[PDB]
Amino acid sequence: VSMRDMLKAGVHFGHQTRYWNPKMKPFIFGARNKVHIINLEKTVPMFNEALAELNKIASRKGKILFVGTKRAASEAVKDAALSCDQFFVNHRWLGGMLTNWKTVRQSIKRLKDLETQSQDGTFEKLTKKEALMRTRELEKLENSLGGIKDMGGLPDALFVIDADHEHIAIKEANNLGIPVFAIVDTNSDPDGVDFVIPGNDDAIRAVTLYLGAVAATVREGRSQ
RNA sequence: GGCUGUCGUCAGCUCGUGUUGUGAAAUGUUGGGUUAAGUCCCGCAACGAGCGCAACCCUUAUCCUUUGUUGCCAGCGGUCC
Ligand SMILES: [Mg+2]
Ligand SMILES: [Mg+2]
Ligand SMILES: [Mg+2]
Repeated sequence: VSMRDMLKAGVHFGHQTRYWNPKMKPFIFGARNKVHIINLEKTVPMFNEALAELNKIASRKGKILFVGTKRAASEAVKDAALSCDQFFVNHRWLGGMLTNWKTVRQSIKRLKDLETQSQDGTFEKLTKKEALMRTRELEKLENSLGGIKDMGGLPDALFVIDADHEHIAIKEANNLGIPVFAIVDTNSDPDGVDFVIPGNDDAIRAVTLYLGAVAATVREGRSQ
């Protein structure tokens, strides 16, 4: 990827000076109208090694999971993962789903059972007293954990948009030695993650081109 | 030992894994509505489960089907009535 399209998306535009984390001193260019301007000359090579490691680990059948719960980016990341032969999560991250996988897999199994019940021609013999509420439980639970139903294991890498808002997940990432690739703007902590690509994390355009670059990266990785 | 009263038919009482704290412990069980109810919905470092609440049990109030004795007498005939 080149600087032109990411500049078009608005990567330089960031947050004001009242909410800047001093942990990212070299990740800044200057101040322009009471809002920080994120440096772009030092963000493309790091993104290059990030993509290189991503496709290197994807070429080895390395499953990765996509995290994003912003209301302006849930559908975009969901579609990117769907077209990116990987897994995704949209709603609130169930705390400890990694460190307590042996309990979440039971919910996965009961989701499969209820899915079979739904597509089994069975939800009509009920006396209209539980079918509707069971259906409601179905869409709630598929919105919750229906994106990793067939995942059946642990990831090798992990990719997050707007790392700060999903800090919880990153913690469980560091509890198990899973490398993390994430993008942090001017109000995040760059110590808990070893793959930093500074940029905006609020515009739909930003997440779209980031997901497109990730998708192309896994395309070229899988052809090895 | 067994059996019984009481708080009180009050709505509460706990467990597994995870996370937080040096620790006794906490969360889950907090918050906004709502109900007789820890009843339900939304949110949420919690995800699930159990005993409790409710339901399944008995009786009373309406209708239908099966049968008419020692129970019944609308329609007929007779009658010491
Ligand atoms: Mg401890
Ligand atoms: Mg002690
Ligand atoms: Mg407690």
